[PDB]
Amino acid sequence: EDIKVAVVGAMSGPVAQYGDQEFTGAEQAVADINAKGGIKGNKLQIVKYDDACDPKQAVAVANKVVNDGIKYVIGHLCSSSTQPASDIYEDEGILMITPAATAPELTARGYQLILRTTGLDSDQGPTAAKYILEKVKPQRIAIVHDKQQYGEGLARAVQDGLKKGNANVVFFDGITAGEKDFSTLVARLKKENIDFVYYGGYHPEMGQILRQARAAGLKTQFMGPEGVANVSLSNIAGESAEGLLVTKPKNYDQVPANKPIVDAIKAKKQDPSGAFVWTTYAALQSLQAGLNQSDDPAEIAKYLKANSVDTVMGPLTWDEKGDLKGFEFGVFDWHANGTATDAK
Ligand SMILES: CC[C@H](C)[C@H](N)C(=O)O
Repeated sequence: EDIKVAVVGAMSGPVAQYGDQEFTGAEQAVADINAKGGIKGNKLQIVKYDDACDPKQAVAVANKVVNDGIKYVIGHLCSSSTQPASDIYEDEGILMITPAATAPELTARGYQLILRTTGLDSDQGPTAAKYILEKVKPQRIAIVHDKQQYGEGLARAVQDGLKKGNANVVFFDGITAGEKDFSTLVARLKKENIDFVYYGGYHPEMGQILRQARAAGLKTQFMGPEGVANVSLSNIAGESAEGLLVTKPKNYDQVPANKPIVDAIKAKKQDPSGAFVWTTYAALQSLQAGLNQSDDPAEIAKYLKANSVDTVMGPLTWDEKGDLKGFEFGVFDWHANGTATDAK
């Protein structure tokens, strides 16, 4: 009979866009897998859970998944939501594969049932720093973040890499997620003649910062991580998004072999351009490879760590703590278009 797989992410709230990408990828992977026969004739079925990328709700969802008897979780997306949920999953023998959480701490605590189909900010942060030091070469930098594990973690990593390269960081400070009035920020950037800003956070905040900065006549060059590289950023900022530098996973939707998946998704009037469509599809493929060997969570995790799995992201390989080996974030130019081109 049917095999239940929880797909957990932000299906509502300020960053619902992340959940949209996730579900789109999950839905297509499950349809593709079941069309080919499922797991030895057994069909896979997705059970959608909304954690709104809110830590307290992610904890409620984790407990509900356990109580619903589901043993495999594709998900949770935000780092600060994924980590407390992983504590429950590890304690309850539930396999958890996140297609989007990037904070290093998630996998630095000895957990055996946690894996990822995305990279680490201990790689994403230095990639940004290096690019700024080698290609951008700005004169007066400011680093802003939203005080959350993800954003503040990247902000600190970039600050450390810039300090190490003798860059002039004029200020480092956080703002509150949810904030829409960035007038004092814009004024400080203007007053202190800041030509470059790295923002560690998500698209709702980045979008407003960009609009207001441009409305105030600022020519400052901004840069942000993959949490900012999506169509919702472009919809919020409009023309203020052109010029934005971002670090993000490769454009898997442009890999020729993936075209059928792209066409199938477009065919449903869904967006196949978001990175989490692909990291999530890949997570389902990883779960598929393991379910073909065993239905036990620890055996699946052990199997995946000992064997590569071919996916829409290419062949994935994991280390003993559950991280992808050799994953790389690229640096791109984002456009009001909602598209990304490799930065020079
Ligand atoms: C959707 C994931 C977000 C963008 C970020 N990578 C995090 O770990 O919170």
